[PDB]
Amino acid sequence: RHMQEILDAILSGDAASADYAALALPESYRAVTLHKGEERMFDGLASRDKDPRKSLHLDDVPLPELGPGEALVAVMASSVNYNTVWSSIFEPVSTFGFLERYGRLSPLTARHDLPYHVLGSDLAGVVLRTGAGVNAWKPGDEVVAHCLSVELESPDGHNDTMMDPEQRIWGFETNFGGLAQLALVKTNQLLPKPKHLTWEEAASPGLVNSTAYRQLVSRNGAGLKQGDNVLIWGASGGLGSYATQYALAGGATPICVVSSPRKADICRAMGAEAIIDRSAEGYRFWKDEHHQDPREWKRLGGKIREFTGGEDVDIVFEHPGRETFGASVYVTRKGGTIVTCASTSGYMHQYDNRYLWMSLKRIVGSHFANYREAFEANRLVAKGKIHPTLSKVYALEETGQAALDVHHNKHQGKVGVLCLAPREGLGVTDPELRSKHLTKINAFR
Amino acid sequence: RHMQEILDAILSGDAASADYAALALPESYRAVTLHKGEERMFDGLASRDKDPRKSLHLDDVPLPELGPGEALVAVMASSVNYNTVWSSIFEPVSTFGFLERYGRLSPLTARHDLPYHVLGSDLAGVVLRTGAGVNAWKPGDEVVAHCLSVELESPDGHNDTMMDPEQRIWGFETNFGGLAQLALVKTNQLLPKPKHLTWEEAASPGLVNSTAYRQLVSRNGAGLKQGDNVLIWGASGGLGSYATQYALAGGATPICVVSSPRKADICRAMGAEAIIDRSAEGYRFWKDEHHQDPREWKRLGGKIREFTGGEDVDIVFEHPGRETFGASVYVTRKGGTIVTCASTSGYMHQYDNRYLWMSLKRIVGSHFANYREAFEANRLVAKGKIHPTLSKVYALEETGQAALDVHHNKHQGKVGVLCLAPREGLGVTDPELRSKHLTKINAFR
Amino acid sequence: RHMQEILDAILSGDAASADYAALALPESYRAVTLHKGEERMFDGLASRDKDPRKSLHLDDVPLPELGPGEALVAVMASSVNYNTVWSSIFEPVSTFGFLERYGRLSPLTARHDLPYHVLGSDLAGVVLRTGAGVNAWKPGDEVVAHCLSVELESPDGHNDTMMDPEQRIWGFETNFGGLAQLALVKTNQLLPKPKHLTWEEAASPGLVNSTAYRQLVSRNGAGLKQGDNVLIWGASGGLGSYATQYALAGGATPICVVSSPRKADICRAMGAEAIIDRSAEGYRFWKDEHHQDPREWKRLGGKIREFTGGEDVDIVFEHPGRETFGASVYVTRKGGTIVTCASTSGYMHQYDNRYLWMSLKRIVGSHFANYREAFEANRLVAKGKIHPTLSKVYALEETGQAALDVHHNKHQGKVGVLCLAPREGLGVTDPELRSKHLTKINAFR
Amino acid sequence: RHMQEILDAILSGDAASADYAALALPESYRAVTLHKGEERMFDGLASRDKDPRKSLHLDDVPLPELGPGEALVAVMASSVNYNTVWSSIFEPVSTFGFLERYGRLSPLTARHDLPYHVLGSDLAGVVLRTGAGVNAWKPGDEVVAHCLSVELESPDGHNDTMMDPEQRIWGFETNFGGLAQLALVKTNQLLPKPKHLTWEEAASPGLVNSTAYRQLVSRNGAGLKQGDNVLIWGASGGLGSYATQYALAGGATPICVVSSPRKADICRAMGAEAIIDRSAEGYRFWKDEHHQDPREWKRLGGKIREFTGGEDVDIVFEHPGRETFGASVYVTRKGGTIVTCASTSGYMHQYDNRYLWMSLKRIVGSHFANYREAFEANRLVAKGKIHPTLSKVYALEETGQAALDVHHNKHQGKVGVLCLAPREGLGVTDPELRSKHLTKINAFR
Ligand SMILES: NC(=O)C1=CN([C@@H]2O[C@@H](COP(=O)(O)OP(=O)(O)OC[C@H]3O[C@@H](n4cnc5c(N)ncnc54)[C@H](OP(=O)(O)O)[C@@H]3O)[C@H](O)[C@@H]2O)C=CC1
Ligand SMILES: NC(=O)C1=CN([C@@H]2O[C@@H](COP(=O)(O)OP(=O)(O)OC[C@H]3O[C@@H](n4cnc5c(N)ncnc54)[C@H](OP(=O)(O)O)[C@@H]3O)[C@H](O)[C@@H]2O)C=CC1
Ligand SMILES: NC(=O)C1=CN([C@@H]2O[C@@H](COP(=O)(O)OP(=O)(O)OC[C@H]3O[C@@H](n4cnc5c(N)ncnc54)[C@H](OP(=O)(O)O)[C@@H]3O)[C@H](O)[C@@H]2O)C=CC1
Ligand SMILES: NC(=O)C1=CN([C@@H]2O[C@@H](COP(=O)(O)OP(=O)(O)OC[C@H]3O[C@@H](n4cnc5c(N)ncnc54)[C@H](OP(=O)(O)O)[C@@H]3O)[C@H](O)[C@@H]2O)C=CC1
Repeated sequence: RHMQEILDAILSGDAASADYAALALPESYRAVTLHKGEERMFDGLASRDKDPRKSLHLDDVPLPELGPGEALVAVMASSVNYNTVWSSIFEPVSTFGFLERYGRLSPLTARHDLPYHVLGSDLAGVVLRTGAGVNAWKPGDEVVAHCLSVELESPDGHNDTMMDPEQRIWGFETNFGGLAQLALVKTNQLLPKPKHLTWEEAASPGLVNSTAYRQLVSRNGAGLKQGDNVLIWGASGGLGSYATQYALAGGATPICVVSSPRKADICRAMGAEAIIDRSAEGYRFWKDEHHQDPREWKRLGGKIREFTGGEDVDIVFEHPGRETFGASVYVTRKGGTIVTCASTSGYMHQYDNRYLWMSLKRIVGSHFANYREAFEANRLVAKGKIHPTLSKVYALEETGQAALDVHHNKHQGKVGVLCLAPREGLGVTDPELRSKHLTKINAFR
Repeated sequence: RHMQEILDAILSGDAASADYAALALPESYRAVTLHKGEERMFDGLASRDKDPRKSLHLDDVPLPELGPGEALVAVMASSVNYNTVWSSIFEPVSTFGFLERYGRLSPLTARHDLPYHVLGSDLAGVVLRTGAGVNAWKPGDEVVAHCLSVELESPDGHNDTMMDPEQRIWGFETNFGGLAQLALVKTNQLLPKPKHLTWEEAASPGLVNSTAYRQLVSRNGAGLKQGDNVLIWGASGGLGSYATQYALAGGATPICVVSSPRKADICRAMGAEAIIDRSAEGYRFWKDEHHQDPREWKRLGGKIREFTGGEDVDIVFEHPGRETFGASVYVTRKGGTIVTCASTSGYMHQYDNRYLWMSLKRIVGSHFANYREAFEANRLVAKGKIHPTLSKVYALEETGQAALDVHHNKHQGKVGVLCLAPREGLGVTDPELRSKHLTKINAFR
Repeated sequence: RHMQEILDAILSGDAASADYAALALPESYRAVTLHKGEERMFDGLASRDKDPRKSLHLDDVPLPELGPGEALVAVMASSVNYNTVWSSIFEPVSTFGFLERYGRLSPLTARHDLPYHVLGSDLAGVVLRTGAGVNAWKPGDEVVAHCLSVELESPDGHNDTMMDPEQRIWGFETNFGGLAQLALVKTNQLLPKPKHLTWEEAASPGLVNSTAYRQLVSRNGAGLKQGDNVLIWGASGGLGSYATQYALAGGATPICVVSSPRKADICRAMGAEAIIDRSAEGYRFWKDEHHQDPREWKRLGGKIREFTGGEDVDIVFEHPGRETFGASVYVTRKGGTIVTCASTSGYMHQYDNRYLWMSLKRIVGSHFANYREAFEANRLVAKGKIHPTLSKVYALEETGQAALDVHHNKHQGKVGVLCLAPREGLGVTDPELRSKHLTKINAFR
Repeated sequence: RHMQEILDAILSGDAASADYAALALPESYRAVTLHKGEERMFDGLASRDKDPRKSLHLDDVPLPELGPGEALVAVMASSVNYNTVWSSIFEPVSTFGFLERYGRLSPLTARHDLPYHVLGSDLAGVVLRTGAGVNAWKPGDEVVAHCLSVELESPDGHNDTMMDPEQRIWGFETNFGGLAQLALVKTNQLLPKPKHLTWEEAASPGLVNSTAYRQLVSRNGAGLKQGDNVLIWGASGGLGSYATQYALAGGATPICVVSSPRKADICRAMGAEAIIDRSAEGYRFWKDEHHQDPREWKRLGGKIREFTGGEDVDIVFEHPGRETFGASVYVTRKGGTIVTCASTSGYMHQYDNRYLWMSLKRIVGSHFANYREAFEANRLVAKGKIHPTLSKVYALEETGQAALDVHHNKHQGKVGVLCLAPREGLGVTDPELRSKHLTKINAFR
């Protein structure tokens, strides 16, 4: 096959850029999709009964016609994140309503409104053909993908593309995701693949890594500096693990909170010492449904002061929202910043404002990451200061159980999946760098 | 009485520094105070029936001993602030708690832990005597005073004195307040008296104006900018009256929220066009005790777009708190700031975090201002760009009446208090500069 | 003649979008042109004997093809910026330098290097057709176009598009600039055309006014706040005419620097009072080619303190470069900001670093404005807050004389140029708003 | 002797705060002092020839009266700075000249108006007596000192105490410095002693460490973040050594410039990989006394890139000044920061402003450090993330010889001076944390 010929080119390790420019398009590429008719076959099932292995079809799909500022990507590996499972489960709504309302933009965007939806918001691969006006990416380049597609027509997002109102998540709100052998992205979603990682490790950190980078490291978020103390609220989790790594490498002290010594172990494995087991310590910040227990804030406060010897956290890395958020405002040191990018336990937060104004704290909402923030996060991955958190890797044919595993926190870390890659372990090109931190790269395994 | 010999020296106009330095110190002075035999007199009862007239006393108290870095000041006039209302009704907790808890600590701070507490967080007057090490001021100096008391012994407040862990509010978290004939003040709260205002006018702005300056104008606050749209709650009130002015003088367009049509015309007198009488529109942002009404939020946003031309506010000047805060978060422009220095209607804020993280908004805590911001605020008053909003003056014997006027929303500007000044109209040493801005000066009548 | 149809359809007052969409395009258009033939045929003599009239050509150049994300705009009027001065003057190097070898990249960047260069970096006109991918802008939309041009596939520009390494400047560092009949722009350069202004008025602020806004008003620049003092060099000129408006409207104090009592009195007209004439005081900041005299800085510092009653300027709006920059750093208040967007008198700046590091000042380089800043500056104009500063108006044929008058300082604010607009005075569709500020709108003529 | 009991108290351990309070103060203490009658012995002679061994007296001296907000310190160890070297030298001005009229200030200040000047601006010792009002420190606390004295009577330094006009460096512009066995300092000069260092090591970080901290790390300085690239000039020197450690502890990449292989290796022992021998590469940034050689700027930029792999530096840690500044401004990344602190080779800076405004770079001036920056800089030392750069220790008797060594660059790191301490190596109360950093602590061996 032609599909075969390209894989051999990637695997050769000697295919020049022009070699790639010479490989022919296959008319089809297998894909993990959803079919527009199977929407309601799932309405009325709980936290687990709606199931992803049923609505996930492995289709042979026609190749999209590319246009300006876009790249066809041969996908070695991708992943299954939260939006992937949710779409596979048609939560919250049906992603075909995204594809159709996003089809009202232009004829090129109409390409996305199709009977099927190719899922996938991550990507590690080789670019094959680039569209009109592309200059920055030659065929043959090893890439990962930032999953924020911005159109950038309104002026809003020209001092921060995260402000741009037409922001879409590639593979979730547009089509041609990465859970597939071929893919189409905007070249301003492409990032240089780190040479010391596997294909599967390379596309693992993804949105969750850049999201924590902007929230913790960038000046749009809390502007971590060396010496800061930072409370991190789900440290072994996706967001928290990378947020832990950034604290350590930025020169700061993570304080990691967890709900099992299994989770506590992964933070030690990453470099953390100061770890709180919120379940071991019996924290009940809400005495009921409507009222909080301010002594439960104070109890965590003093527990924090144990690992630090008196100081409070300059920064709280928030995301559980409703349950944690009262305490996280309380515990923050005077003039400190609470930064939020999610509200998993409930989006209606309640806090004691006295603690905000009298102590001059600030809550700063954060969301995803712009391309420059996504770049610098991927950069820190590429330089060896931040590490992928892969745990299980699947094969393309079994993306269902890939997404039922994530559907029930079956793993502690990320779930990658080989696409064109025949087996795991390929991709490296800087084995030295890889051997310097092998110890931590596969910590979540 | 040595006190009348002090007042007569002010009223002369030619008493120089050597004359105040020679004048004899009284042994007692008249002061409004709370007693620690009355500290729970109001307990178990509706916050509203809690009458300030039943808790405030006219007393004679002995002169305090002056420590290093302090000015003893003969107070011509002071003002009623909302923090005096709260002292007067022992909410949210009595002020004798932190009088004791900063009292017998260092011996010097032990001078404040008295059975009585004189209030008054503004003053305008003449320096009587200075403690050791004072160089910037001398007896006879004409002075107004802000209410920040910082020890500045900690490292923490040396990049912004507000972060001093021991920053107090003078006359509220400390004794020897300015609702009184003499006040005991750190020299680093002193600022020169605006020579065109009267005694009671000049004592009007210092607390509230400074706060609104840090909150709105400062880079430590919302860092407003010309052309911003700014939602200003309680826009005729204390903070509102200077906040509106800062939005106006800054080239911003305010949307002034008021509770009354007559008070909707002081804003137009002030220069504002965008006025929302919240009692007229009848917002019920809270459905019950525990549930807000997001459609009342949206109705508020609709009325703002009415004025701005479909634009959401860059900045919301918050201070109503609980009742208002949900709405405040909703209508704020994407990337906008919710800057809060208070919680009048309740400090247990609740809000939809989804509008904050996903729209990249910020809730910035504010609290008074550092000496630099107070200097800058008063400097603006002195230049005739910002103007006092004095509406009524009471006498030191009727201070408890005034506190009631503002406890209930009875009066909505700034209500003054004569201390040693026996009439109004005393104080102007710059008649011509006062002749230019008289109409705005007398705008709050 | 096709060009007539367009101008006729524009000149009417009911031309629908489908009117402009059906209209036929001319095979060519009149345009002001530097010739790469005359590259070094004026190389050797001083650039003043290089009168701009000799190098600028009026050529009937053909239409380039309308590329994606681009718009073909019929241009009623442009303006002269002195980035056209040393376009014509060919200094420090010819514009064809960073034009010619930018083709081997993408073929669509190659259209820009011809043997000719259409200059001009302002525009008021009407869009003809839109490139691929463009939804926001429709034929018949009346638009101004600021001159920021960014490809934005590099990630560096995604926190602010002006950190794009491919940020060029249309008409100065690209082809097909505003001094023509039609213009080829990126649609992300298009802004609402203020509807109360004429074609020529609406075209004048674009460049200088965005630069000034970003340089002085945005946090990316000086960050003006109310009460600042602001030394504005060239307050009369194209940059200064907006800076002065920003100082006054943001509530700060401008100290205006001019070289003619005529330009003083128009500054006084705009509302300023603290005015200095660098002809009259006779400032020699340089004793010779290589040395300065702090006696003269001090004397400049002296005069400034006359106006402000003892206060040094927080902000210096710099741009004359080497002759003033040394004086500008000395004069600025401690903790203050010298912000700089060019170097008219020469780019090798010389300053005494003691005044910088010991006084905590900062020098901030500014360049143009990202789209958001361009939209905020144009929004203020449109809102009637900032006014255009048109001086003279020329027809396109006499652009060389326009550039010569500015290149000699024989001018005041902005020199306009008619392109398609047969006569001055056309374009106004809000005479109500127009007739409210006409005295300040025509202040400069 | 009274002094031996104090020493004995300290060397014992044991001595509780009570016993330190009970111990008897000496009538006098031994000290190094300048004599008011000697300001002119080194008149007309080369600075190299001027000899502190003749100027520096070893006098027994009465201790001053203990003022408010002041602490009496038994200094175990001190250091010698360039500020100290110039004092011994009577350069630039006579340091007695400053005492005589800062004495003329308050009667408190007047205590420094002596015919002798105890020099010494770094401190390692034990608090003996507190003055009035002190709450943070008690008799027996182990302290180092920040050498900045601020009055703070002015509001200018209440947003950052470096803006306080009446600011002095203790032991240079105040008397009772730390080259003595007792020293008198304000309480807000005091920092806790890193428990793992010896007395002379804990006195070596001092002003150069905190200056580097504020210039690089603080948001008053460059605000470095992890992943940043930083050109550090003189990276083996005082500023540069600490600047290098700050780049490495915060997860950035220092690019160290040095002028010999023997210093290049010191940088490697500190942790630096990228190092540039200035004099090996032979950079002649100045063709002569007036013109620069920009292709030497370019060659510096080329070598930096070879280290970063293509990336220009986000931050240049400047301080050499005229010789280096053109290159510093040239090679910094688009949108990055030159942070300058001093100008050793010359304060008359010259640079091409084209690269400043067009690439949106900023020159930020920084001076010393406020107390919060000094606390945080000291604290990172205590964390064991920053280490002191001591290379040689003298006894108090040899302070004159020590002063010549630094005056003749006889050493690379800092020259400690034992004061009360008998031998080297005393003072470590945390041997385990010392063990884990030992080779880095002694890396200036
Ligand atoms: N990644 C991104 O870019 C963005 C993600 N989001 C949100 O991310 C998802 C949230 O999961 P994500 O962080 O990405 O990865 P995870 O699936 O690993 O998140 C699980 C973590 O959340 C913590 N947690 C959950 N509930 C609580 C609680 N009641 N109290 C304390 N901690 C709690 C848990 O910590 P513990 O071990 O202590 O139980 C757990 O480790 C949302 O679906 C949404 O997408 C939002 C914006 C951006
Ligand atoms: N943190 C700090 O440093 C400082 C904080 N403050 C705070 O400001 C106080 C506000 O009062 P102040 O500015 O002194 O002068 P006022 O009391 O006169 O103004 C408060 C205004 O807020 C409006 N308001 C009251 N209740 C509500 C409500 N439930 N919803 C919406 N708006 C309401 C009212 O105006 P209307 O009814 O007409 O709309 C009232 O005028 C806060 O309580 C707090 O004390 C003040 C100074 C400093
Ligand atoms: N970085 C960028 O992207 C942009 C920069 N610019 C700026 O344009 C120039 C400002 O001029 P512009 O607004 O375009 O129109 P002008 O060139 O006409 O205005 C320049 C003003 O600078 C005044 N000036 C003051 N001192 C000197 C001096 N020592 N030597 C020469 N002129 C002096 C001039 O006369 P007078 O004394 O009467 O005031 C003149 O009015 C700046 O140099 C800069 O290029 C403009 C747009 C964009
Ligand atoms: N009156 C004066 O002379 C002035 C002195 N200064 C000083 O600046 C600060 C320097 O601090 P500090 O680090 O402790 O001094 P150090 O003695 O510890 O070393 C400073 C480093 O500066 C480097 N350096 C010296 N000259 C040059 C040059 N021409 N180009 C590049 N690098 C150079 C050298 O590094 P290497 O040789 O290895 O490359 C030298 O080691 C001082 O605090 C002081 O204020 C500042 C302004 C004026």
